[PDB]
Amino acid sequence: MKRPKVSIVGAGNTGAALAHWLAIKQVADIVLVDVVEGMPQGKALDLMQSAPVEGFDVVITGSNDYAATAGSDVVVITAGAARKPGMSRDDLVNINTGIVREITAQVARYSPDAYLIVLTNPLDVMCYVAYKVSGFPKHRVMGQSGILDSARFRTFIARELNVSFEDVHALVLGGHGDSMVPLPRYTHVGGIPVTQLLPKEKIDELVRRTRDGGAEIVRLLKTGSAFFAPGAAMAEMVEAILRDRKRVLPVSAYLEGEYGESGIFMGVPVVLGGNGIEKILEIELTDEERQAFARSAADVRQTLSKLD
Amino acid sequence: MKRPKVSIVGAGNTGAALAHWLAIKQVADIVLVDVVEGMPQGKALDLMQSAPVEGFDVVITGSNDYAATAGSDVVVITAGAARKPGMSRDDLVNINTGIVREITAQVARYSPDAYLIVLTNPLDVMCYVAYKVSGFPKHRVMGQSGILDSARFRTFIARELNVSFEDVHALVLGGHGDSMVPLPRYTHVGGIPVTQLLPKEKIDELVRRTRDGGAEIVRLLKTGSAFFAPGAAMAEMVEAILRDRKRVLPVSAYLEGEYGESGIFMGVPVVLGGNGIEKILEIELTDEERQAFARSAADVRQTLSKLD
Amino acid sequence: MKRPKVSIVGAGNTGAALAHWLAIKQVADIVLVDVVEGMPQGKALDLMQSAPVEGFDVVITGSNDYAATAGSDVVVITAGAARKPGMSRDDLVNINTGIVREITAQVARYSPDAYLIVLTNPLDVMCYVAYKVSGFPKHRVMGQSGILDSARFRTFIARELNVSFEDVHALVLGGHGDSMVPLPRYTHVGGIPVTQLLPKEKIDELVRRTRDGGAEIVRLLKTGSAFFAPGAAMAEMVEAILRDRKRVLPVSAYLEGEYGESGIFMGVPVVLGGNGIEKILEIELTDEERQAFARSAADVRQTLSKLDL
Amino acid sequence: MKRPKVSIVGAGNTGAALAHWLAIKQVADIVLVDVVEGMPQGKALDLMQSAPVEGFDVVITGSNDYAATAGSDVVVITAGAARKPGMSRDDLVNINTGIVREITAQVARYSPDAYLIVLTNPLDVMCYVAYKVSGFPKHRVMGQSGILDSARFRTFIARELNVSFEDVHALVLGGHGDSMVPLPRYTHVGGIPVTQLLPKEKIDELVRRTRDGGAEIVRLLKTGSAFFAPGAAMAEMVEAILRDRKRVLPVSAYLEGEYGESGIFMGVPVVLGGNGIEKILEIELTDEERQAFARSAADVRQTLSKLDL
Repeated sequence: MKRPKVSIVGAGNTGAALAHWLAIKQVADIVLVDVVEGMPQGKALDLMQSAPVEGFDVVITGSNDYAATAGSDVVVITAGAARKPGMSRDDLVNINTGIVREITAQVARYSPDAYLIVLTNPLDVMCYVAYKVSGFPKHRVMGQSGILDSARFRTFIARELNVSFEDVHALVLGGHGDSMVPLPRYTHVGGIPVTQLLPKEKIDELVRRTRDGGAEIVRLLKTGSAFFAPGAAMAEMVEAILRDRKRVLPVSAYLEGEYGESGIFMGVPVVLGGNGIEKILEIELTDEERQAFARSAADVRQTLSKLD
Repeated sequence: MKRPKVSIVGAGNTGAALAHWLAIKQVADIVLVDVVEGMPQGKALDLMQSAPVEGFDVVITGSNDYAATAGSDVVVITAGAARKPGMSRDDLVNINTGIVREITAQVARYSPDAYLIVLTNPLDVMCYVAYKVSGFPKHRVMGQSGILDSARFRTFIARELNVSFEDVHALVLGGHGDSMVPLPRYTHVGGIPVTQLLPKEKIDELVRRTRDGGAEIVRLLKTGSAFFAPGAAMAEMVEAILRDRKRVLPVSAYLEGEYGESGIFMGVPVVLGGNGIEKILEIELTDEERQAFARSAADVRQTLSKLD
Repeated sequence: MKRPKVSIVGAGNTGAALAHWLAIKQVADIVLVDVVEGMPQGKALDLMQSAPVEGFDVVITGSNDYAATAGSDVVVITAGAARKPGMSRDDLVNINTGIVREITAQVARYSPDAYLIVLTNPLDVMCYVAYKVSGFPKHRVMGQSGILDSARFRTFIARELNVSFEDVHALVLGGHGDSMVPLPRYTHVGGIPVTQLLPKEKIDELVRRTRDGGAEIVRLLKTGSAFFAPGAAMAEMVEAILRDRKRVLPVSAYLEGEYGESGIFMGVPVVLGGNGIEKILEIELTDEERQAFARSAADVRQTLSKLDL
Repeated sequence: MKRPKVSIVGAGNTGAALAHWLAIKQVADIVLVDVVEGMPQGKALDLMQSAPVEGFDVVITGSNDYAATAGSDVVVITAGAARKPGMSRDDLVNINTGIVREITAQVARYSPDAYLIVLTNPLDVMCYVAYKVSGFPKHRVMGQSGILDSARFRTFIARELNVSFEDVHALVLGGHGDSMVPLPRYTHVGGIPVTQLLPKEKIDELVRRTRDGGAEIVRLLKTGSAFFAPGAAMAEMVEAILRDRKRVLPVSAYLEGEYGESGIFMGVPVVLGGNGIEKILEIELTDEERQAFARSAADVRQTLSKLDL
């Protein structure tokens, strides 16, 4: 009877890629919001001008005003600073904390009932910021990070074996880089565990390339970071809510005892559907995987205690 | 540039459903062939008349003459007799041997370079008949069986857990019913082994329903067999070839030592691509599983002995 | 968020083909309903078993009970009888009248706010039956006819010129066969009026093939009627509503003054969106075209005059 | 069976948007080429990392080496300089003539059987440069311009009427801005000529906005130009060739008598298929349209007369 509404805060490469992925799925009308005058308006009109050629019926508009986001079903935060050389990890956390706080207060006011998906680095912590500033219940606040790590690892496995991208699957817990918990046991090619298809040496190498995945694209582009794959990872989450798909994906979810952790967001396997985070799946981990998850959890917990 | 050509022999519900699944993928022009005058012509013109509405550019024609199939990249055999009341195992094998022989001789004459996909039951046996009558090298001859059993098992799991159909995966070896070799270890939900999510008793029931899956659709329809999901399973195999996808799928493939068997077709994991069966994947089986495969193989081998 | 619900009454070739086209669009969960025990259950389960292979997340179920249709956003009626040996013209219509009335009373009870789409022939008359039995307002009741005639005409033109099915467009008014009002002036190939690309005699022969298009498939199949293209045309209408697309399509709509007619369904150009028939567009017609539309309307009133209203 | 191969020269926003639209169609393996080290490599690997999530089987790679384009079925040239404050039409022609010449010499060497699609401004002139430098026959060289102008016009009409983007169609002849030939008679909504649905003043306004559409996006973005829609327009042309769709589209094509002109590229309606430009359709023009097309032709011919090739 009426199409749902998605607002994307940050009309940069990742925000505009997300709008592109969502337009082709015909899942919602889209509002692109950004502080820079003219930019979201132009990307929005440009994308909508592809509609007659590409077949899709969705309206894409741009604003510099959070009021344009009123009555959104899903709001995606793609805005944030990247770490400049001569900038502490704490300086990144403090800058992005202020960015995510201000965006969340504005969007939670214009869409009190929204689902909130965060991308801003560092992701597990920026999800906590969004959670506490919005006042939304836990099922309505989440972050993209595990789907992107998973997507890169699947890509490297598929190219290494030369098999279909559709047939390679991987669950990854934790965050990006050193906070990541790859799971070879939860990594399959057409149902076949990857440990049967690649030697340990090659799996460890592909795991290292996954940990360094975002940095590898930053090195090749030289200015700016990845946008196609992060856009796609977010588009999957938006669509899993709007079409009630009950996807089983790794997402940054608020924990209240799962994996022995309370009071933090971590990258965990969830059922994602029309009521948002519908279930957190607690899977079997080795002592080593549990200890890696716990260490990543401890780092997130002590970063939170330093937030304004 | 010219679109590839696929011929479908048997324009019953299954052949037509396959034509439908192939048309929407925009993967080839499609020729439907059948002995029944008017039927392939009428179904072909109907499906093609959907093109302006559904937006695909595919030409679909019907014929009663195997000449219409000349120069096909792929030919799919869906034709065969229903096992009628009081008809023995051996009578069906004998009727369908003659049907498959006559069709294969004709399609091999008009498309000496084609890939051949068989659906006719009993499927592992009919694959052998088509292979010997065609004279085609083993990489060009294969049967659809495992993808359909895999699909039904995945459906039942997805509905049991109420999760996305996209996120449940299962490898099944062997043929339908009693010759089927389910692999719980090779069955996952979002990378999570299904043994962590469903009790043994439930998994066993879902396996029994999968063995019985074709008969179940038969009992409900009362006349005729499944067509939608057999159609979709065949469409995946046709597309895997035409688009060089290198899909990792269970398909009936000619063995010369793989899984300790020679001189028969069995349901095994393959890499399916632009050169047909490009690899047979040899996976870890338990003693029980290897024995169940050995039994399925012996049964196939004795059927082949009786007939020519 | 919850996916919308579509019920299809009639689980024959066209009902099942419609379910298939809807499933690949991922637009709704689908309930198939038929009187024949097992059939809708069997077709639904088979189609849903394609879902892990084909990538779609929708639940398809079947029932012999109209209660399974409760709370449908869209209900599509595909059931109806074809003319038999020894059966009169007026008997066929009376039999379809009964079938549509019984279905409509059951589906309007279980989904009082639904949009209702009718396929049953004779299509404009059966829409009027559905409209009166349902008590639904006029924006919520409509029939599929013109899209299928448009699609056939477009397919014949595209095959004649050897051009993309995507770049041939045709607006067709009225019903099937003799009730159809084809409009060569509103028929285009990438924006080029088809009268610049095909001479008069060819256009007349492609119009004739379109008028006879349904009977052509019937002659070839020998038992049963077309199902792929009627299925596609209905799926386009169901989607136009559920995703509020505001499609500009020929559908059977209830007229209250449009084209000088009031009190009947006729095939006309509409804006079809999430509030159903949002607008009936009144296009420029020649005197002959207007007279052809008036005679098609008159044959609708001739058919209704014999029905137990 | 092997997937076809498309190379894209220029891995800026437009080249990258093109690769995205092509990846989703699953139509070809893609190679991005650019002079800037790391950039095509990064965009390629980023796009290909979306594949497991979006369900496409296409390999996307990036190179600074033209040799990586060897054996392409289609090569798309998206590279070129934009007009900066204080450079004449002549400066732009000579700069872009130098860029397209160096690109065409390389890509024509590595793929002597390729179809060449040009984006580089000014488009009709830059197509003649690619045609002359490649030595390819006329069916194998073409430019994207009319599809983008049509798409913008169709977008403005659809949003003015609040109707489906799928049901608004427009053929546009000639090039961008003042060279554009809008055709209200070849512009329809669900088959209805747009002159029946909008007053002439509003049409005239949507035409002015179309002539200016390129500059409008540049004003809003402030750095850089449109990329999504130009990307989609080029993707439609690439797909038309690789799947032999025989689409009926406005493209820049080499004329040898058509529309009264020889020895130039102009924006004309073509059938685009597996053999590139398979036909040029000669449509009915009013005196004013014929005169505007002739003036633009004379202008293009004069610009060609001053180039060395």
